[PDB]
Amino acid sequence: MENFQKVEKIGEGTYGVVYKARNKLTGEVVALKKIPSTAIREISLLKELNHPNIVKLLDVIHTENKLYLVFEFLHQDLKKFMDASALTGIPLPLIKSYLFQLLQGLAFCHSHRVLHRDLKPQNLLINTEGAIKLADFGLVTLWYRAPEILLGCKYYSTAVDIWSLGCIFAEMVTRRALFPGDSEIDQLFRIFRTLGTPDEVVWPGVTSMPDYKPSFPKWARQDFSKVVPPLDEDGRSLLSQMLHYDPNKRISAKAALAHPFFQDVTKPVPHLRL
Ligand SMILES: C[C@@]1(O)/C(=C2/C(=O)Nc3ccc(S(=O)(=O)N4CCC(O)CC4)cc32)Nc2ccccc21
Repeated sequence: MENFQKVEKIGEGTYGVVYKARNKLTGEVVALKKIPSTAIREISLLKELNHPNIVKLLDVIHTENKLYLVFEFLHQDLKKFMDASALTGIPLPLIKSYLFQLLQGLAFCHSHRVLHRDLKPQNLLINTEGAIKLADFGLVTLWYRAPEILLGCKYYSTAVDIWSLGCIFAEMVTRRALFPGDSEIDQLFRIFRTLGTPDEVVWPGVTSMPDYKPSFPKWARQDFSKVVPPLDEDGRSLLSQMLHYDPNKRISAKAALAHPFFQDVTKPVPHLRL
């Protein structure tokens, strides 16, 4: 801990306040987060989960009951990037690239049976080189929460990350959150008002979901042409497949990387204001 020099607070977090700090020894600029034997074993495992599209968990410093997560440092997050683009919007090639990289990150994690669980634009860090990385692998915002989690499912799968990335994908195209709920029922209902109240037809087993209510209003689905305009048919197809109620039928990241949409994928660089 005495190996670091906090240069300034750069954000916070459901766990802790993240600082920017240079390694007094190596000069290495990092993102210093200041946050249970299992909550140490688990977080140290991630240390071995290295992929280009996953922010690097350089180290973990549990000192004097104070936990510190020394992370690699990226200058900007997606939320502030999307904010800095609300007027023009992020170009489609950058949107495509990003989705593609995150999906490669997710594919890597998912292959290792590790889920993020809390995918948000603020956990997606970008750099001037054009990459995007999955920060803070999730150990107060429901906008991007998959419906199985809202319906009380306790053993939700990797498919939840996909739904979030779907919602995030939509938000980058639309410059507006897809399902901004202020409560869990409002979150669920907004999803309902768009994708149609789920039922045994489109989602076998939904009716047995812990928090499922036979009394849920019955909203009819709406076309994605109205959901994510002006996203082309390729993207809307991928989105709908990422936003499928039935988790089992929800497309995987691995499969998503092979969607015709990613045919013309490139690696454009953003124009960061640092
Ligand atoms: C997200 C971050 O705080 C940040 C971090 C970084 O470079 N590596 C990190 C690794 C993890 C997290 S976090 O996803 O654990 N976290 C804290 C910030 C919050 O808004 C979301 C959750 C923050 C950062 N750099 C910058 C720079 C400008 C905006 C936000 C940030």
